[PDB]
Amino acid sequence: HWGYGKHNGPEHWHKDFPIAKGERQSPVDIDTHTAKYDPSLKPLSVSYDQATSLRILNNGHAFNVEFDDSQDKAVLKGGPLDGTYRLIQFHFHWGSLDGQGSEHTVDKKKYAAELHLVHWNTKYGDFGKAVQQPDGLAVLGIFLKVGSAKPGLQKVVDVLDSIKTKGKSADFTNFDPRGLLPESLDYWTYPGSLTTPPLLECVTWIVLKEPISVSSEQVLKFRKLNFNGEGEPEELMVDNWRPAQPLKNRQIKASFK
Ligand SMILES: O=C(O)Cc1cccc([N+](=O)[O-])c1
Ligand SMILES: [Zn+2]
Repeated sequence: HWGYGKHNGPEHWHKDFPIAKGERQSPVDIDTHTAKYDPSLKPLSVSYDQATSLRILNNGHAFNVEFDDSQDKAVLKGGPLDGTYRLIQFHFHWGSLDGQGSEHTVDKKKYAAELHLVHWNTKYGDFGKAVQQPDGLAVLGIFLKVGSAKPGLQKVVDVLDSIKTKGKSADFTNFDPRGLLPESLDYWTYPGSLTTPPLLECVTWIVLKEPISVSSEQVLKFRKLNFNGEGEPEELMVDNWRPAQPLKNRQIKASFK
């Protein structure tokens, strides 16, 4: 099955998932000089005051912080979006070293990591139906750089020891994702895809310009996770990022001057 190795990594995904070579794949390089300011874009509305996290999961590809999405509790609206999108999970992508890890790039710059907050359009009723629609998901992407620690991340880092290997989960209630957001909500937006199989072309991407800072210690704890299951040969969970894909016939729009 798919993964991030030599034999099963991004460059192989197209054989099981031919949409890998589609017209609206993610991530992409954001060329800041060609992304045009669009005065018609709105401020993003991120309303996470009632978010109810429940659990953290090592799925063998990353870890997922999961939310109760059975009511309108943590929603993304505005920005480029029409309608209301409910938070279902967040996860990250990161590198073996601080010089790579992000999926999106900015003028070819790779960040140490990238956070993805995944939301589904309530007009489709559930996540599985939403992913079948071109406007089914909105993913908020946030870059991570290594410097100062992010106090709001530390709760996540400290639970990772309990989900070292694939298929482990742990109760993870009361975690507030507002602690992961940067000061500015300036963003770039474009139409794209999931970045893991099945690579469905169902996402409005909203990538924040301002990175968050995390400490080397924090990211080092991400790199102690394992792709393998309990008691199998250890292969560290690192470099779980898809590289930039062809932009094709897309425009990247900026919310800011
Ligand atoms: O389980 C999976 O890898 C598919 C999946 C599910 C939810 C979000 C995703 N994304 O690319 O942001 C991908
Ligand atoms: Zn992701």
